[PDB]
Amino acid sequence: QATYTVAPGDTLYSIARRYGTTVEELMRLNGLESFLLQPGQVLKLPSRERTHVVAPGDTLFSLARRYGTTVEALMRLNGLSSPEIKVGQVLRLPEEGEA
Ligand SMILES: CC(=O)N[C@@H]1[C@@H](O)[C@H](O[C@@H]2O[C@H](CO)[C@@H](O[C@@H]3O[C@H](CO)[C@@H](O[C@@H]4O[C@H](CO)[C@@H](O[C@@H]5O[C@H](CO)[C@@H](O[C@@H]6O[C@H](CO)[C@@H](O)[C@H](O)[C@H]6NC(C)=O)[C@H](O)[C@H]5NC(C)=O)[C@H](O)[C@H]4NC(C)=O)[C@H](O)[C@H]3NC(C)=O)[C@H](O)[C@H]2NC(C)=O)[C@@H](CO)O[C@@H]1O
Ligand SMILES: CC(=O)N[C@@H]1[C@@H](O)[C@H](O[C@@H]2O[C@H](CO)[C@@H](O[C@@H]3O[C@H](CO)[C@@H](O[C@@H]4O[C@H](CO)[C@@H](O[C@@H]5O[C@H](CO)[C@@H](O[C@@H]6O[C@H](CO)[C@@H](O)[C@H](O)[C@H]6NC(C)=O)[C@H](O)[C@H]5NC(C)=O)[C@H](O)[C@H]4NC(C)=O)[C@H](O)[C@H]3NC(C)=O)[C@H](O)[C@H]2NC(C)=O)[C@@H](CO)O[C@H]1O
Repeated sequence: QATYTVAPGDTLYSIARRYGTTVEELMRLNGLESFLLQPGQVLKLPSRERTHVVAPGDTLFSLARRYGTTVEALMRLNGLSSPEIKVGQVLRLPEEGEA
């Protein structure tokens, strides 16, 4: 069970984007009803997601932001020959140490 300790200025959103998860998942996992956090608060983190099925409207930029990584990592991991992507494509996502 990975955790993250809240620092001044952190929000559920900024933490979610850094770790490649969502506000709703952080709240579900930690039983939160409020966006109010205090420095020192320990938050349980979800496991890294392993794959994403590409949907209409997705782009490598947007998926890099969603999963806390980079276009470059997503391209390398999936052997992509250009920065464009296809509906239905299954993209492998980075592990914690390589995002
Ligand atoms: C490089 C580039 O340009 N990239 C862009 C992408 O960035 C862009 O994606 C969009 O990006 C937007 C900007 O990041 C984003 O908008 C933001 O959305 C989030 C989520 O809805 C908003 O988050 C809320 O922010 C408020 C403050 O504005 C937070 O309130 C603060 O909460 C803290 C923590 O609890 C609290 O601090 C505590 O305060 C008490 C005293 O009251 C103190 O005792 C405690 O010690 C203290 N705690 C700590 C830990 O410090 C603080 O008081 C309040 N503040 C106030 C004033 O009350 C909310 O908690 C927070 N919500 C959540 C759920 O986290 C944020 O405000 C939005 N910013 C803006 C500018 O709108 C977009 O959502 C995002 N969109 C997408 C689709 O991703 C994309 C797309 O355009 O384009 C490029 O890629
Ligand atoms: C038709 C159409 O599609 N139009 C498009 C249009 O929507 C697009 O414009 C964009 O719209 C979106 C969605 O509206 C905008 O995104 C929103 O942005 C705002 C501002 O950043 C966010 O507002 C914050 O919302 C949070 C909740 O999510 C608020 O937090 C809550 O605050 C209340 C009030 O204090 C708290 O209630 C109090 O709670 C205490 C207990 O703590 C209780 O004792 C009190 O009684 C209680 N008080 C009351 C009065 O009830 C409450 O607890 C707290 N919630 C939590 C969980 O802690 C926060 O205060 C809001 N911030 C501000 C500031 O007001 C909003 O979340 C966000 N929504 C989304 C979905 O992101 C977006 O900004 C906007 N963009 C632009 C450019 O305009 C446009 C363009 O995209 O396109 C059109 O087509």
